Amino acid sequence: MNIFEMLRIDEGLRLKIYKDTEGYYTIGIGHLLTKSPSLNAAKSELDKAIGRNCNGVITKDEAEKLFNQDVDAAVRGILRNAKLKPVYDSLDAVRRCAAINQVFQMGETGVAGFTNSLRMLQQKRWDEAAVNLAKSRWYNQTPNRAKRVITTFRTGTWDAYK
Ligand SMILES: Oc1cccc(Cl)c1
Ligand SMILES: [Cl-]
Ligand SMILES: [Cl-]
Repeated sequence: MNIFEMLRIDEGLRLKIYKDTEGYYTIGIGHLLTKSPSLNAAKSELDKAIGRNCNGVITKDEAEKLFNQDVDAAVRGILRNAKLKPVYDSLDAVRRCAAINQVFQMGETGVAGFTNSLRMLQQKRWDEAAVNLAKSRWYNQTPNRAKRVITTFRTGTWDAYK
């Protein structure tokens, strides 16, 4: 198991513009296109991102390409954050995959409000962090996925992904 397989499991793969759990235009492997409600805005964004007139549809390779760049950006976004980096570097390899997944899902922004949980994770108080992490809009909005990530951080193993 690795980050790609793990997020591929959590985000699915769609080759046509779709709305995500929050109602926003997205495509491929969880790639957010825009928060605007204008489908035309979304198609534009898509064309800009792919480099061609897509008409709301992309290829698997196109989707995989967007994904790579997105994982990359996420990690990099972590390492660039001063509040984040130190937490991330204190963790082992599995748990680091769980940090990337949350950031990929919510942005470095969404994640900045987890301060308390971040501290517990840095302190390696797993069970405590897991409880703190559940007390959030994120777990209440996408519980099944939040569960798998939380278990991941709690255990340091890939069991929730089987
Ligand atoms: O979202 C998270 C959670 C833990 C560590 C980092 Cl770096 C990010
Ligand atoms: Cl792009
Ligand atoms: Cl879910």
